[PDB]
Amino acid sequence: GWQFVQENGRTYYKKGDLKETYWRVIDGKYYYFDSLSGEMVVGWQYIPFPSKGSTIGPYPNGIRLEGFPKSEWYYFDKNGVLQEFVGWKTLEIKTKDSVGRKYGEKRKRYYTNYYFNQNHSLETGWLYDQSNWYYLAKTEINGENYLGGERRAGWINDDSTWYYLDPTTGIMQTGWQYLGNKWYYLRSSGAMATGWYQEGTTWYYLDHPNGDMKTGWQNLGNKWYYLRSSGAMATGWYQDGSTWYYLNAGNGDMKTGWFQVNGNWYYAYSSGALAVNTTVDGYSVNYNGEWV
Amino acid sequence: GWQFVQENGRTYYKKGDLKETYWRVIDGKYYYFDSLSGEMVVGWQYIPFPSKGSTIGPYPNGIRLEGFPKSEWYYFDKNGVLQEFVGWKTLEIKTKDSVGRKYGEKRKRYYTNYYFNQNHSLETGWLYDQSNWYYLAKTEINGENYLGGERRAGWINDDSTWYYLDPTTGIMQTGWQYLGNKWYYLRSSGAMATGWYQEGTTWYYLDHPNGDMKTGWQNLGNKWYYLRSSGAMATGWYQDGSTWYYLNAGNGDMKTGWFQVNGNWYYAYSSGALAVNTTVDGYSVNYNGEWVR
Ligand SMILES: C[N+](C)(C)CCO
Ligand SMILES: C[N+](C)(C)CCO
Ligand SMILES: C[N+](C)(C)CCO
Ligand SMILES: C[N+](C)(C)CCO
Ligand SMILES: C[N+](C)(C)CCO
Ligand SMILES: C[N+](C)(C)CCO
Ligand SMILES: C[N+](C)(C)CCO
Ligand SMILES: C[N+](C)(C)CCO
Ligand SMILES: C[N+](C)(C)CCO
Ligand SMILES: C[N+](C)(C)CCO
Ligand SMILES: C[N+](C)(C)CCO
Ligand SMILES: C[N+](C)(C)CCO
Ligand SMILES: C[N+](C)(C)CCO
Ligand SMILES: C[N+](C)(C)CCO
Repeated sequence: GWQFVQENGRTYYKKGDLKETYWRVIDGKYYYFDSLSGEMVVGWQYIPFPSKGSTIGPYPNGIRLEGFPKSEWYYFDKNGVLQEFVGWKTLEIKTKDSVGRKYGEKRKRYYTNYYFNQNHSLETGWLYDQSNWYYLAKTEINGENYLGGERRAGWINDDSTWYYLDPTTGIMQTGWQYLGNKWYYLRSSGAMATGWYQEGTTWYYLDHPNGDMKTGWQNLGNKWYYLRSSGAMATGWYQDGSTWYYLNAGNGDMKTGWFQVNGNWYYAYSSGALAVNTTVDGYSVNYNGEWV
Repeated sequence: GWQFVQENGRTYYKKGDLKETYWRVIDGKYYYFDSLSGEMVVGWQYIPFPSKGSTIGPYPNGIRLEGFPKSEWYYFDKNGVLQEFVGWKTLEIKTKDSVGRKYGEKRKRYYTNYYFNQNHSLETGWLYDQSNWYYLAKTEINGENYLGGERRAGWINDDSTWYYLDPTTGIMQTGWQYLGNKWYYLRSSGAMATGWYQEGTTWYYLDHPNGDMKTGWQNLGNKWYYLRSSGAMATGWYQDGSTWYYLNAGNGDMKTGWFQVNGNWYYAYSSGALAVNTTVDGYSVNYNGEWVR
């Protein structure tokens, strides 16, 4: 008869000398035994999902499968029972000490949030739940890292695109966000915008690649723009000190040389500053920079 | 005839209505005038190089050749004279206020190090000089950025590889370096190593991609290794307190299950701990963990 056997501090499932390895259902509960030694596993594990005839029985004699199940993160209690969790869970963090351990091995505790799918393994990557997006860490097991599933907070970079997850809820943010004394615009997909952004009729410039909203004079594509303190791109006449500048009515680019506004001709030097009360090119201009 | 003319504080170079634009040699010295307005430039400028028939004369029959010369960083004196610098120079930092100004425009100065090539523009990127490598800032003019040429210091990422430049001198460092409480190995080309690195017979492991040297137990490439406190990879029998582990003699990877060393069989549990004075899968092992046949 199949039975649990305690040997050398470890637990095995044996019938005679015959050892179970991989998954087995025992009294309706799921257990898992190390592929090589049969040692029963406890706590966090990154192991093959149960797949008939390779990682869970029956193993009918004869013809072999090629291939092998992908691994997933599962959580087993201190006695080896697979915890069949489904929602959000608060559980211990995954470290060298808390991952891949066997019953009877010699073990401050920290916690975070994880989300279990219907098959009782961890979700990783983007998750839509209760009308919001969340980001759960991608699995990376290397060196001292045992990452995978942890609900993330703050900035994340997915496929070279930046997203912000609220640190308190894990919820992916959209819209204008104020962070580290600066403004960012997250598109309705959550994606951090860079470059020119139009909201209603107002234009904004978000740093490429940093995303932060620019204010003041910006040289962009070899043109000068003035962005107001609010980030809004200025158009028309703008007075900086006692100096006047003209920014193109539609596009916002600063004019230099001779230009006409309301059937008047004005002249701006290379700096963009309006020539006033003087002569330029033989043409007098008045106190309003009108050609007179 | 051709002459400098002042109006509205600005300087132009004109013959009647005709205004010089771009580059011109005047009494053996080089000046440059804004392409649109003819205003003479001063200070730092990022502008096309003098290319005969395009941006410097002669222009036979007034014709300008097609296309447009590559732009470079030049330094003009306050009187418009191009400063024909070569080699290292300490000059004001490049900002909004200090780049692209024209003679007659109204502007604690901050200074930094630059290197001029033989054609009197800034060198950017890798420079070998005085038997050392230096990294000069790549050109990036956009928004508020007017970068290019500045001698860089500290960690820099160039084309996917990290290099470290001394903070005081800018000299590219090589070899083992203890920086911010971690060891890094910089290869003889200066490139920061990641992954396994062998010096002599000892192996070391440097974090990929951050470069810091690892110590302790590390799970790498689906095997366990023990890196001593010097970073050197342990091989053979290793004792931690009571527990014994066997690390593959050459490769260093920890054994589990049954293995053979010096014609004796040994067994390690899944943790790597050697089984001793016990029975394992029906086999007897002695106090040395040796299988007793
Ligand atoms: C909504 N998101 C962009 C966050 C998911 C994309 O796959
Ligand atoms: C959000 N980024 C990380 C893009 C910049 C933040 O400062
Ligand atoms: C862009 N801000 C959020 C800075 C202002 C108005 O929306
Ligand atoms: C250059 N902007 C994008 C600011 C305006 C275009 O219409
Ligand atoms: C504006 N200018 C005076 C140069 C010409 C107008 O037609
Ligand atoms: C930036 N400009 C010189 C172009 C305008 C005001 O300072
Ligand atoms: C300079 N302008 C005449 C254009 C504006 C005066 O208020
Ligand atoms: C610093 N080096 C030139 C030697 C390396 C790569 O460019
Ligand atoms: C820049 N490195 C990646 C080497 C480490 C910085 O802290
Ligand atoms: C420089 N060594 C790598 C020899 C020791 C570092 O800790
Ligand atoms: C895995 N190591 C790189 C240390 C051993 C190879 O020979
Ligand atoms: C090496 N041993 C015989 C001890 C193990 C066989 O499975
Ligand atoms: C060999 N291991 C890392 C698995 C044991 C450390 O204590
Ligand atoms: C001699 N070994 C190193 C085999 C282990 C002894 O307990």
